[PDB]
Amino acid sequence: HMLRHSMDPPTFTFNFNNEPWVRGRHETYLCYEVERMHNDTWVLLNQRRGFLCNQAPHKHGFLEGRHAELCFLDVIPFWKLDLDQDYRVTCFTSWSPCFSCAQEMAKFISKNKHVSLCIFTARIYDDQGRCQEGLRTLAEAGAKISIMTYSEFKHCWDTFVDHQGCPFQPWDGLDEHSQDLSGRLRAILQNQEN
Ligand SMILES: [Zn+2]
Repeated sequence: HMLRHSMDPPTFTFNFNNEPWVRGRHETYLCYEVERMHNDTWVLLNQRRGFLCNQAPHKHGFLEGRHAELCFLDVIPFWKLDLDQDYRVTCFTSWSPCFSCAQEMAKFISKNKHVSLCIFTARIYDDQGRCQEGLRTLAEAGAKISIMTYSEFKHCWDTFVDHQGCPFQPWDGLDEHSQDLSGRLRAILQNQEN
């Protein structure tokens, strides 16, 4: 006789949500929420939080490491609406996009703003810089990125978690973290000179 579906009892006991960052060393992991628009208006499917890890073989025609970004980019053509309609996508991944994955996406976007991505990410850590190309490209080209800070954090739960008032709490680190993502997102776009 199971208790509640509110994920927490097993993940809590098993370990300590040590769940490292995306693309750890076993398999991807991320949440994504999208909605389909019907004509000049919006529609909300019957789904809260959902996603899928690892991809399957398409037999003679496999795709590359599609990240959350391309993930929805791939769902929209899944419902196969019409044109007069629209798509308001929302991605939830403590991790932001990538130099390339961002491009792929940005295109689909820049090429057709008809899409609206609202990415809510927590923090990213890389040692590139010049590759940021896509980053500022899919971000400006039409993807709305947001740095999920303390407030947006407890909120991130309040978004998909079966408790608009989950018991999660902020740690005296969000500072360094936020700074990193923010200072960056800012930078990459604000092309912070030398
Ligand atoms: Zn990627």
